[PDB]
Amino acid sequence: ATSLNTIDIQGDILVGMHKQKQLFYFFAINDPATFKTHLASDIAPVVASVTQLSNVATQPLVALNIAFSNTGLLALGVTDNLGDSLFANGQAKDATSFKESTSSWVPQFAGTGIHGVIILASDTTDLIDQQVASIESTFGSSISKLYSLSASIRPGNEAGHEMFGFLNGIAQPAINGFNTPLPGQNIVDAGVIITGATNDPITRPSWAVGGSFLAFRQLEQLVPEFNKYLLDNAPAGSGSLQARADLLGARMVGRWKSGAPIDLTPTADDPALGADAQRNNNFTYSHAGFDLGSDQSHCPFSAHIRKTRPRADLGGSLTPPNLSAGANSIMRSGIPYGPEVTSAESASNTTTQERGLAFVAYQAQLSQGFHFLQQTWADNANFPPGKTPATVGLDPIIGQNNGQPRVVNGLLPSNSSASLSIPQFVVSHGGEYFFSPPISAIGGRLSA
Ligand code: HEM
Repeated sequence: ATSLNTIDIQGDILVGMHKQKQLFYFFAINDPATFKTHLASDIAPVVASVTQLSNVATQPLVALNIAFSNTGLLALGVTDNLGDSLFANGQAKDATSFKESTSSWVPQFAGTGIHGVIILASDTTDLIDQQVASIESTFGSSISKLYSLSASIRPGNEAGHEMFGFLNGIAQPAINGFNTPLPGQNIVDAGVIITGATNDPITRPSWAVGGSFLAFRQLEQLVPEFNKYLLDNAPAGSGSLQARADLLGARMVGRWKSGAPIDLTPTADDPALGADAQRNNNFTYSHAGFDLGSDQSHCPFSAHIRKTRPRADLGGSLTPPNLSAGANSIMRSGIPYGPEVTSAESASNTTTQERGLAFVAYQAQLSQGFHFLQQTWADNANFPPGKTPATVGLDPIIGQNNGQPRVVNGLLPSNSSASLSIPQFVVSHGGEYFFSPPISAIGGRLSA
């Protein structure tokens, strides 16, 4: 074990920027000697650390992080093996692992021309734009914007919710020795998330200790379509039609829109529970007097959060906290993008403008984190194992099968064997894998 030097870790990895507005600025490097001078003089000093973001008194006006793709490291003359084959090959080459094609991607992602991403976050877009203008002014032509994506916390009563309306960012792994765990939260070694930290089994280049791999995905959400699907398929029952539709949505996610976990409140929302971080994660999927292998009355086996953090489905403690599959944890720092749903789109139940989630996951091993969750769990009709019926189906939120409707089982409380064939509501437009270096490497090795 080694001490976690949070002064040297970029803040979005373990804290999140937590600003109203964010920009993902995807760049190429020209004239690398010039880029390097400015990386050291202009970027390194303003990169926000975990220590800095952990203190509410030291949030910067513009929170800035930076990460490099494999081709960006090579553009900087860094030929080292960072110890991650998925990172080295790039996300476009990994697309088929997720039963999608780069044919659907933003063209800039379907390749390896992108050398890095600057994440800028501030409470206004004006301040972000000023920082971009400063960067472009000082780097000059040594940096070139290839693509960018603007994102924002949603307005009003949807602040912190993603575009389908669900509170998001509730559940994260706790870093042992750094975070004070919340009830039900998994507790993991720092090296699950931070390269070269405690119990990261993969040897890293020395300069890379304190970094993390950033998996970025531009995930479009078909919000009018999702809403209409829930109404059209709402289970029979006592409430309004919309209340019954809401129940189906909650069964798909594993939480009500308020954040309340269905495992703890399976038939109705509990907004007070959803808001309470001391209670809203305090579950394992186990219930005394129920067979874990067949009981879907509390939460379907196919629910998004159950697919992505299986808890007792992969063994371990039946009482909280369940600590299973710690090595498959990811830190998420996603933020919604695009316009709110327009009046006409809602009325027609049809998407016209692109909106969704600018998905960001951090992990020390891409093969254990984002890639694993997507391929081995969400996209696997027989995961979790040991269930009856054994065919759980796909994750209804993110599960993919090469554009086909997804078979998703267990969603209907009245009959756990009932199956639904559900079109995608989330459409990948691609992304890239980056390495967010420790801050010391920015003006250090990467600028050398
Ligand atoms: C547009 C796409 C997505 C949407 C709308 C979505 C939405 C949500 C929501 C509403 C939650 C529950 C609240 C929370 O804990 O934050 C959640 C949790 C989670 N999501 Fe997703 N998500 C998306 C994509 C993904 C992807 C691509 C992955 C990984 C491959 C993923 C992994 C997770 C994980 C690990 C959790 C927490 C599970 C837990 O610890 O209980 N999500 N997501």
